[PDB]
Amino acid sequence: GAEFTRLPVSWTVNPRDAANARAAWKTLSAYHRGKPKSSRKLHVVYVTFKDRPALEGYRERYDHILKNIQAYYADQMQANGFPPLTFQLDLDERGKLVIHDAYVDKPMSEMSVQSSGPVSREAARKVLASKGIDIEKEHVLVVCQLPDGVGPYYGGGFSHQGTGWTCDQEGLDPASFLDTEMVTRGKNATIYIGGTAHELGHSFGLPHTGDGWNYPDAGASLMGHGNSTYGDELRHEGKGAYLAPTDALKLASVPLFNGVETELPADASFGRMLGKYVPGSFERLEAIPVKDGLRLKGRVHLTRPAYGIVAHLDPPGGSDYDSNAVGASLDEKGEFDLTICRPGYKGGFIEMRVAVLNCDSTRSMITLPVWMDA
Amino acid sequence: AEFTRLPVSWTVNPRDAANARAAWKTLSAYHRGKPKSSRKLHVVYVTFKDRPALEGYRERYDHILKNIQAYYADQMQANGFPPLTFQLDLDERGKLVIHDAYVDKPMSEMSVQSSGPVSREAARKVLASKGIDIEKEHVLVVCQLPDGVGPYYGGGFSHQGTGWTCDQEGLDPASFLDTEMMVTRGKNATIYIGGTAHELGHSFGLPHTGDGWNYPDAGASLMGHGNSTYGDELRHEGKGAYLAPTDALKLASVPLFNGVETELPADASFGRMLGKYVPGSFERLEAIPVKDGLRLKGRVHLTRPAYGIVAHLDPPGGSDYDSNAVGASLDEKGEFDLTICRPGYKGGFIEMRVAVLNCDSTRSMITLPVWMDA
Amino acid sequence: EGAEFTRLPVSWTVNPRDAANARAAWKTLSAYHRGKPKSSRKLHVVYVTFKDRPALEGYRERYDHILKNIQAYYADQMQANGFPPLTFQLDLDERGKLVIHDAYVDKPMSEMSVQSSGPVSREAARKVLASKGIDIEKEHVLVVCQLPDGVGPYYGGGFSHQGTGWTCDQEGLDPASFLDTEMTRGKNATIYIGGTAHELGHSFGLPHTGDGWNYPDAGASLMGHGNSTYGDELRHEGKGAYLAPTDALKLASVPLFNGVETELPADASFGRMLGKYVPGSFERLEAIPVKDGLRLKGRVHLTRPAYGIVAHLDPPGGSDYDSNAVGASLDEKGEFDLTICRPGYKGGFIEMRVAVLNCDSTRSMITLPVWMDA
Amino acid sequence: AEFTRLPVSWTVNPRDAANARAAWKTLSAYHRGKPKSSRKLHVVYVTFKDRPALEGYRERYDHILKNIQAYYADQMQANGFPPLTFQLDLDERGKLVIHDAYVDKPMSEMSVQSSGPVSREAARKVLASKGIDIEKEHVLVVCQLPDGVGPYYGGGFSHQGTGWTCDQEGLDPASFLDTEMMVTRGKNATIYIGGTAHELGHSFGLPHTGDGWNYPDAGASLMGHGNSTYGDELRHEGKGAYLAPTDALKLASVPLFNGVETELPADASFGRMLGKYVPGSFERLEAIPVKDGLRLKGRVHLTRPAYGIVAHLDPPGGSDYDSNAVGASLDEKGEFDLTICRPGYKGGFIEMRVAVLNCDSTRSMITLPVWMDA
Ligand SMILES: [Ca+2]
Ligand SMILES: [Ca+2]
Ligand SMILES: [Ca+2]
Ligand SMILES: [Ca+2]
Ligand code: NA
Ligand code: NA
Ligand code: NA
Ligand code: NA
Ligand code: NA
Ligand code: NA
Ligand code: NA
Ligand code: NA
Ligand code: NA
Ligand code: NA
Ligand code: NA
Ligand code: NA
Ligand SMILES: [Zn+2]
Ligand SMILES: [Zn+2]
Ligand SMILES: [Zn+2]
Ligand SMILES: [Zn+2]
Repeated sequence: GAEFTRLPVSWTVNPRDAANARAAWKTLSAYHRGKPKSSRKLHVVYVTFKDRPALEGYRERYDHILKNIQAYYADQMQANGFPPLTFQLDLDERGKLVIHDAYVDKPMSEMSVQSSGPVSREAARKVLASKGIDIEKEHVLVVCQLPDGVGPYYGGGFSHQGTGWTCDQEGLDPASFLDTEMVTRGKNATIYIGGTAHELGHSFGLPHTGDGWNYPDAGASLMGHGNSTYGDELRHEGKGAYLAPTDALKLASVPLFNGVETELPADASFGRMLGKYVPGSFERLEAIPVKDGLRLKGRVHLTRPAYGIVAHLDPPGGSDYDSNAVGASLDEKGEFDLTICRPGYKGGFIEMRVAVLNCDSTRSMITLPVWMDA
Repeated sequence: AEFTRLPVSWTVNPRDAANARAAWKTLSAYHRGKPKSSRKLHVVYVTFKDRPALEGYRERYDHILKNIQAYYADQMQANGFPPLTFQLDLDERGKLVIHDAYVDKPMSEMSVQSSGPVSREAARKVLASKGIDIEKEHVLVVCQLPDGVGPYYGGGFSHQGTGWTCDQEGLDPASFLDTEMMVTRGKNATIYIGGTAHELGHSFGLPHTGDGWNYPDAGASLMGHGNSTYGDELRHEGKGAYLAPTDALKLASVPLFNGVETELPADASFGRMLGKYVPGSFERLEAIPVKDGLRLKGRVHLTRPAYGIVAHLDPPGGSDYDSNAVGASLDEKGEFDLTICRPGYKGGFIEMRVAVLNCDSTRSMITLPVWMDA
Repeated sequence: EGAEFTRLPVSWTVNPRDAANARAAWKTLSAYHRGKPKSSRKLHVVYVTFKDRPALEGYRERYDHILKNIQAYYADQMQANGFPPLTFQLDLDERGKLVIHDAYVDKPMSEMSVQSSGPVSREAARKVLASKGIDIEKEHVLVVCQLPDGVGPYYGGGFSHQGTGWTCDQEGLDPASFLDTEMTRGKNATIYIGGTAHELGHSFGLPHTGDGWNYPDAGASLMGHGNSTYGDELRHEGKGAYLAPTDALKLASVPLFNGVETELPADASFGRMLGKYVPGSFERLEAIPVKDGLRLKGRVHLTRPAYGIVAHLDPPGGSDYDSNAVGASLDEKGEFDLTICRPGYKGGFIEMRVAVLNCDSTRSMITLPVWMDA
Repeated sequence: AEFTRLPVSWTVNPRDAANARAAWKTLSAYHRGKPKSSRKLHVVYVTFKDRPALEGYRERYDHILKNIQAYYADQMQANGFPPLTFQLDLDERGKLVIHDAYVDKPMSEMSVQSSGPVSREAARKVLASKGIDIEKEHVLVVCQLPDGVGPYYGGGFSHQGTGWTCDQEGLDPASFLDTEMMVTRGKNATIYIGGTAHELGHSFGLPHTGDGWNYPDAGASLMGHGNSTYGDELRHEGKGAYLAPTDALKLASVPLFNGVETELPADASFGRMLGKYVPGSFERLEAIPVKDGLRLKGRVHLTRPAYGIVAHLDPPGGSDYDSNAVGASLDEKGEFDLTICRPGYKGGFIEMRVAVLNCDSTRSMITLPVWMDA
């Protein structure tokens, strides 16, 4: 992996999470029996503008960037107990990343942070459509040749479609992760390449999941603030970013990751959190208090095959960045049993989200208002 | 007997009477030292340009209002509370005071959509002339309008509400005994006076509560379809309308009923169901399945003094008319334990609403999606 | 022709402005369809029997008549509106007769309810259709149930690219009965076959559109209360059911109707009304009062190709059954100009919905609160 | 001068002053015959187990509260209104009355999530000791807590509100002049006292209103980011903070400011923006595009007396901090005419909020999606 500065795995999964991943993968693998295989890829578009020509080495640099994130997701999913699942890239005969070029005949003065997303997305749609790729049904990364004050840094999508936006900078490459010269030059690469890994997670349907007591020496959760520590373990003794078991549970049912072209149900709907959702119900639901935590057990009514369940604790304020999450697998009857803790929590009230993970890639969510103390 | 006082045609289950006594003890402790209320249910009679008042309306609605007043008093007592009910504004002869309001529009200039707002505005002006603010009181607005033009509606909460009805020739609770045909004349009075008693319940903040397995021989729940059986026990062979124990629990914290002028909290807000609501939370919540039922137990976190909790089971479709409810009291720590059943239910999915009753007249509600079978 | 399935006549004449709108909308849609794949979609039919509920006699021939009657109706009504005779295609065998998939549910009627018959029959339809390679989650389907009233489902729900309609069979139900004045009854056949045509409109994404001043002698709008007058002509002074021009405009972008397999955008989302929606905006928007009406003109900002616009006037109460609608086409710049009236309206307040019709089958909707008088 | 009174460092545009004069004439007629208000903004100082009161807090917060009081008065007057501001509870010496409350919890048992509710509960009990109901008054809760634990928040509406802030050693408006470092001491005092003035605006029901093209040399709008420039004149660092004309219009109907005890209507409800709202409707509404702007004119249907109207332009993202607003008065028929601009805007889509200001202190709001260019 050294050619694209492959990141190491700087954490060890808890045995309960590894057992959850193996059971979820067994349930998903049975569901995948007999279904068509997926040929989906994460496509990359580079968008230039009238006074904004392409930056040097962008084809080689983004071959390194995408392959670094690709290997990262692969290595992190494996560290969680899944196979090394990750998105595939469109590669040329030499194994280098295919990059679609798009140009927008507008000067930067006619652009804004509000319009750079839609304008670059339309440009990406046109060039991708010319090669038979529908941006409305695929996962795409849109790279903009724009500066921070105008260009977009955003990610949004779900299991069957998503778009991520980023901006290129001169010499941006994962090889800079080791450079401690000059705010440092590794931290700069950490911010933007880690941000892209984070925004791509959103395009796969992942919300925010912050750090939790069960992983104090694992680095920062990628979907929390791990976008600021991605690859920082290669300099100055840092802890890096790890993919939370709950996020690995969610990605396991994404066709782009599991290589199986499952079909979405007609009632799959957007919700307040990222992803697509369907109605669910409980035959049994129990929230039992413990010291600085909660034991959540019950029985999901299986209207459809489902493989797992994810509980989030979310203090009021600060969006979902300060949340922590715990995963669990569902047996053949839909029963689950997990404990989620917040040691030393003094906020009293806290929001609990409960998300059932369906094999058809949708989710079912309920929200419960909980009081927690010692 | 002068206003044809209705009998009490049902017996409360012992557990519900014990809940009412425990709830009344909690409310009485909360009421210690608070100012007493002088609130009344005010009555306005609205005429229109070509629509003069019907004969005997002052005597007839003196009978109607005292009949509904005595019913609520008798039903609250049958539930285990004191005979709580709304007070009336009476003149020196002990007769109901009725404010006359006039709308300078012919009946042809009216509609079912505008009759409500227009008559309410006319009621505001006449009530303001006597120093009574319609925006902070409970009022019954009687319109001299025929069916299909006039309003029959009720809406409000614990500290304000308005009920709308239309007068008809000879409408009097004495007609409950009349078996002559006009639908007989007793059934007609049952429909209209029962509708007023039902819609007045809405003005107090009550949603719909249909009939339940725990009361098969009590008549029809007033807030279900008991508006069509109110007072029908006085003829033929009918079971009348009874005030559901869960509705009695909610009304006990209404100042108009308990005679105590408590203050509403600043965050009291309207919701999907009638009434005003504030946030709540649970320290423990358990929904345990039983045959054709569910046991709901847990511990409410008491951010404020609270006296009871009401669970509703509501099959999809048909609004909340087909719901059934079970009440329970809260101890000093917020603990509750109830069981709610739906015998023979084959619908599978059923909605469960859980409403904590706060002493400050607000409620805290959650909704859970539940699967139920045998 | 069409006498074999008792083809209905066209008992109304479109207003010239609406036919001109339809032609402009079809020109815009036709340009958008250039180069897009052709559609092979069909309206599939499933017949579900139960343990003590065997199939009724002649159901294969009767529903060949029923489905072909509704098919010819939509074709004739779309043509009467100024479009080509657009309609759904059916799956026919070598003899040209309707294909009906047989499904059996091994459950007695005592194991059914009005809440579960819908979902249970859908699951049975899913299993049998999958056996023939038909995914119920990506097609329009009619599920015919061998269940009686009060237990069986009568429902329609869906959008442009998927939908399901539910109905129940009754002995001898056939469109030939439209002429029968005995008692079977003609009104009986009108109600059930008209309900199916109406509910199929829901499955295509249509909400309710009641009758309007601009069509007083056209019969009852199918999506209003026309389900109760469908085919009531050919029986004495009946005026039938007509397809509102606004409903014809909406169906013209449905692949099942226009035969073009357009792709839905990723952000297509469900809303408060039936159909799928995307964000939109206006460059200019003017609501000018007229006597008992409103002039609505402006300029839609074209984020995507759009062909038409539909305005709804909806008095409060009574759901959207009492609404009236007016259509208008969009020029190449997004300009529109329409007038919508409600003569003699006395409600004062009225809700106005404005829905831009996109060529990709989605819509964009805003709601405005309007006061209207003479 | 004793409390370092701020100057007026901006001049209102003539059209806005005429709007204020017209709005105040309309409000004054509505106030005729209504009872006078004796409301005051009460101040509570909350200490904790290991957090004793800081030195001189009574004199320092007498200076802080009178400074904000004089600020609102001078700014309301500079806007064209009378010098409206909140009244304070003063002792015999004319010094601010500060209620002392104690929380029996060490700082280690506190958090940013609980500091608000816990200190609010402590303030409720002590204010109740003097007959002041926190649920029906405006209160400022000053906490003896450090940053990261203590609360800085404001929330409320016209008839009730609560502001939260934290005390710091030596915090006094006299520090506005100090240019020594701590990052200077005037900037520190500006942030904390400006935050309090800003959060108190939220407690009065004001959302965010950022800066606009019509006031480029007036400083920063208080309800935008003016909390960070409050008092910047007194040390020649910048132009300070000014009260936007749209905010002055909203505050003019607040009893705490106008001294008239008007009654809130029963249907006053919270919404997505701060304040309480009632339904409204338009007889005419026109949004006419101009170069880099929009002309908004029409006729509000007056269901109740209304005095003004406020338009917000809000680009997507960044919350409402980057919005700009324009005010306009309503004549006796509800007619209004304003123009709101965003020069050089390149984002295309922009959100427009339209808020009718009712004399009973509530508002009526609609939201329109607008496309804007040159
Ligand atoms: Ca949070
Ligand atoms: Ca129901
Ligand atoms: Ca309606
Ligand atoms: Ca914004
Ligand atoms: Na390691
Ligand atoms: Na640059
Ligand atoms: Na570093
Ligand atoms: Na970034
Ligand atoms: Na009459
Ligand atoms: Na009877
Ligand atoms: Na059991
Ligand atoms: Na019949
Ligand atoms: Na007939
Ligand atoms: Na959706
Ligand atoms: Na919508
Ligand atoms: Na601050
Ligand atoms: Zn993020
Ligand atoms: Zn009702
Ligand atoms: Zn319908
Ligand atoms: Zn703020």
